[PDB]
Amino acid sequence: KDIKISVVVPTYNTELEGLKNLMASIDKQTMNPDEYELVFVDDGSTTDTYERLQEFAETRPNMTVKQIENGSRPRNIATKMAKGEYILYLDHDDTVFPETFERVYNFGKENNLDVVSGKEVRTNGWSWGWKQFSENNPHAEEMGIECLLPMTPHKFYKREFLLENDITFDDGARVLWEDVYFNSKAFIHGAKVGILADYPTYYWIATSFGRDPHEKWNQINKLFNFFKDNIKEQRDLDFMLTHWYRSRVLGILGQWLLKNNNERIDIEFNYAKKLAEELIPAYISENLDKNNQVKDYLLRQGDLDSLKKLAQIDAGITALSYVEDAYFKEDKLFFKTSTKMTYEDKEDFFIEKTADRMERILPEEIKSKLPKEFFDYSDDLAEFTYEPSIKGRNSRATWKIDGSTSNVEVVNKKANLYKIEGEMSFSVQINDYILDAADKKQPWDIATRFTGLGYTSHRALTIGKILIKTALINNKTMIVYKNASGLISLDVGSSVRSIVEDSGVKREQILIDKTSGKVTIPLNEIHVFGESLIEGNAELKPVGISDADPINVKAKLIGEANKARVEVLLGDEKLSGEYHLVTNIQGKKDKQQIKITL
Amino acid sequence: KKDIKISVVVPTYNTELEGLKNLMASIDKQTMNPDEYELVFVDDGSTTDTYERLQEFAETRPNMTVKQIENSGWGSRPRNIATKMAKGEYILYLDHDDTVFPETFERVYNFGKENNLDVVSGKEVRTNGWSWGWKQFSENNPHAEEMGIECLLPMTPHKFYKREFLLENDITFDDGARVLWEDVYFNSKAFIHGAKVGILADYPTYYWIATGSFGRDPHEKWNQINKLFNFFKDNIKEQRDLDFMLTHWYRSRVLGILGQWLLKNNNERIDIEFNYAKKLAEELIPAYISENLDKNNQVKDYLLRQGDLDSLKKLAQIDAGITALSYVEDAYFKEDKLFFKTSTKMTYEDKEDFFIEKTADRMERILPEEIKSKLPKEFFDYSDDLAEFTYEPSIKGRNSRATWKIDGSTSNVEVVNKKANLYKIEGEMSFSVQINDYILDAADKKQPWDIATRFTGLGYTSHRALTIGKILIKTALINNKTMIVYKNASGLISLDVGSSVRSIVEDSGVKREQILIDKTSGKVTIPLNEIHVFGESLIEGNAELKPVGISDADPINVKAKLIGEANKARVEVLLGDEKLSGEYHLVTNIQGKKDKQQIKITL
Repeated sequence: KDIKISVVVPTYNTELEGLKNLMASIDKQTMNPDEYELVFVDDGSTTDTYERLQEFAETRPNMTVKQIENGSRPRNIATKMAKGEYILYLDHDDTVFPETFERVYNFGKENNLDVVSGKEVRTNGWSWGWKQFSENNPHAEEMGIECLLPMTPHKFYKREFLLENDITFDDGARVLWEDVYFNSKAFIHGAKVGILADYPTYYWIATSFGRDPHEKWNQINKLFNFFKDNIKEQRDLDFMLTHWYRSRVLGILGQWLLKNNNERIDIEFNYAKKLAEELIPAYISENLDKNNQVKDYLLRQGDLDSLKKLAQIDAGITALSYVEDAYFKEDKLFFKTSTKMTYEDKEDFFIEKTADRMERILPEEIKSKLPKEFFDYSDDLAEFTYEPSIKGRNSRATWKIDGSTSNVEVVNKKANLYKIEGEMSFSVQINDYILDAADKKQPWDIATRFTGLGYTSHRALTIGKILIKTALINNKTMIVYKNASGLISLDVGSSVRSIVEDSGVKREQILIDKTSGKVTIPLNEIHVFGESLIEGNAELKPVGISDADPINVKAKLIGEANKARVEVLLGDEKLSGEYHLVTNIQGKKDKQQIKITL
Repeated sequence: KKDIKISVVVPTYNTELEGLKNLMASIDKQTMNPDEYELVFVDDGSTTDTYERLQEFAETRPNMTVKQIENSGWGSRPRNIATKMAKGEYILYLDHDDTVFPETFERVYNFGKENNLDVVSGKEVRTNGWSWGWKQFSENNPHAEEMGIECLLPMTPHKFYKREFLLENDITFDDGARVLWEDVYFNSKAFIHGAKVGILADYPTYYWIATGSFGRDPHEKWNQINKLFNFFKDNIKEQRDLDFMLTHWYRSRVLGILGQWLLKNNNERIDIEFNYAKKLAEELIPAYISENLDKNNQVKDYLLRQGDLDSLKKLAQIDAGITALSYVEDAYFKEDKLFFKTSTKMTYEDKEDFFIEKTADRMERILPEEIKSKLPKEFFDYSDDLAEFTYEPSIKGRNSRATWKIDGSTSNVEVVNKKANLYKIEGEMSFSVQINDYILDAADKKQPWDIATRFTGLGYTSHRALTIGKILIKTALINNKTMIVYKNASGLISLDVGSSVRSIVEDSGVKREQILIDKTSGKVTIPLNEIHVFGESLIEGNAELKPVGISDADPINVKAKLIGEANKARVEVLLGDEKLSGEYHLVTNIQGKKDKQQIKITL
């Protein structure tokens, strides 16, 4: 049988019980176990890293171990002895999602891809690979080298392709951004790259060399020289220069100046200036945004003092979205939101209209040093974006929410000052983001992404007033709410909140049918769509007694004809008197103080 | 042995010694001669060693007497016995962990003596909060009792009472049993017996310090609330005064549980306290008290008497978080003042706008129809209350904790149609700070000051710190006062005077190219870049020299001075007659703060 996928098992921490933890994520793959293999490699003592090593290997038929006569050179030997069509270089503590192997191989084989850039998930943040992991693209390499961004080493690589172009991790010295070098060489050698965006493939879990400014800028110089000497297509070289110049070199001329001591600032500033002069052509800054053109111009002038002042003037610019309306309709959750650019969610962010120019507000001393074009936002006032996103609080996967309509205008607030105001409406069909069984019961967090004038604000949606709205939709309990942090969350499956408590109870419409032993408890405020039956139980306690033992009984939450109710089955009980009733639906109890008389 | 003007009555019980010496320190700093006041200490069987410690104090102090009580319960019996053995004209009940201000005794006695005052209600300061007694402590009032019983609010026991007045009317603290709000009984009894009351508002007299469980149980709590209201009904004689106390305490303690309190307590506790509240309203509170209340309190009163707990819980959910947060739109120094322009608007938790609806001719509160239908229509109509908004600035000293209204401000509040029939509430304000208005003691000269704004309207009161988002750092040198207005570590506005937190050299910046050196006199002059210089100023400090490149060198301290002259500021450093050759690091040290301006001079 042909091997479809070979996973290179890491040995950074080769604790045997740690390899036990790793097989859990891999044994849950939907792919047949005999169509993938696990490739291990070590160089240790006779027992705790070798004898109990192959003891574990003789149990797994698809596991292989081999020694080395000496953490990257191990990866090269694993690549050569592997037999799978694609190779995954799995890092420690990282996990893959249950359908990754099947979906990656099908996608790569059908489209004959040398690299499958699968959607990657990180613990923190509201996005990862926002631009690239939007839609599936089986012909991504035609877009240029940026199709491989973000250049993590967590993609699926065609094994034949790596061996035929001798694409390996750097043999000796520990190098920064070896994944950048690796994925760049893959593209340089004409890799067919496909982007798999509709299913998360890799979970990069969150868990020193290069902190030295001298080694840091030594490594930055190496990376830029690697680009200059190895990239042959000018379009691709221009992108890599522009991308890394903006983020690493110019990326220290903003708020980084306000966070480091003056002694380290002086060192890294001269490093950045020398690199810009020796390595970055002048035309590169021409395709940059206005704020970075300012940074580039002041860098080449060596004007560190102006840059320190501009960092002070720019600190805290952001855009936080407020919920203006939220409701359930049909089987979806609808949102209306508003936003505006501010300083730290407080006073408005302003630009200034002087004549035909929409000017960045700067002191006169700095305005006189800059070319006029670099603080005129006139040409950029129609390039605002405003989109919604969502994140599973357990899976950590983030997704753009499609189908939104937005509007951003430049509004004259007072005198010649102008603010930037945005509005947006969108809906959530939660089934769009339920891909694994575990996603069915999960809290979800909503965010908004706002970009414009060189700034990007991707922040959690918030509301000030208490919002609690519930829904019973096709056997899914849904609760949208202002969570404990003041941010918008959608609880599905009662993982945090009780839908009965949040919906309230019409305690005066409670029905008791003693012949059929059925108690009916109608819910008050709740959107009910489709038919729903969710089984649970309830507790009865006699009213007068203290510390009374509970009477356990079955119960069910029913959605029917756009109305919801809990029916409690008394069964054999045969009771008399007044009892407290507490419903327990999906593990959550209500605090509605229900009393019934039997 | 001469006449005693002030008797300080201090009840002790497991006193923290640090606070006891801080109390003594604030007494010793009184401008009044020690011969004219006395300290009367009584403890009720302290379980620590603070009585033996008290005996030691009393031996070295001729104006201090200590006595111990044979029982160990509450603080009222100690105060009653000390009052009897006091000999002064006025008595101050100073708690064991509070302090007084240096000119308190002199100012209170003069004010009370020149006006034949039975009670002097002096300005009282509290650790937390942006105001205390905001309405009563605005202006001096030597004839306050003509205002009715409100003249004694807030009714803490930290006033100065004519001793004879207390003894002749038999006004004592309740020692029959433990009581909540014994000071309210005390101050009400003082007013009932015809006390001439004067309010001394222009100098802080008492600092009630906050630290780290008798009336915390629900049954005990409402037993005390019933006791308090029954006391009002039986002892107050004037109708106007009875109505005020009924209204004030009904609003704050009974209706005060029908708001955010409903969101912070379990259902069992809510049921107990709501039942008590409903019964007290029906038995003790007349119906006409509701007519003295704002709209939102009329709604709470109405639903309370209906027993509609579900609507009150829903209303508390709808009202949660309504506030008004002020933002700085401009801040700059001009002449000898600091000017501000601020904006605010009513929001939920500083997020989305708060709205009211326009229906027909009425500006209404936005309420779910289920609740609107139960209420009389006048109670959710804000129309006649739309011109009562207030928007004022205030200041607090971070060390003294004293708060003041910043006088001379101008503000405007508009009701603006945002969209459809929904209206928001927007305020704007301009004001200026003359810091000399708030410096009364020498300690106030070097202090950080925090700025705040007070916004009231439609029944809401929002007194919160002024904030700003952008980095704000502006410096000034005004008549020997270093002044820095800045966004502090919390994003709030602070005014550092005297270099108590920040360095004016570091925040102003250094014109490095303009650094001058005169070797003939050893004078190095360092000009300051951005700084508002008004008037003449000269502040002597130090400077520290270290050889460049020499790791961990011996510092060379030398004299320096900050000078303000002709709208310019500079630091002149005198190398004196020191050994110097080569390039050196120069670090200025003005008023205890050092700069990080990388000053290098080569000699």
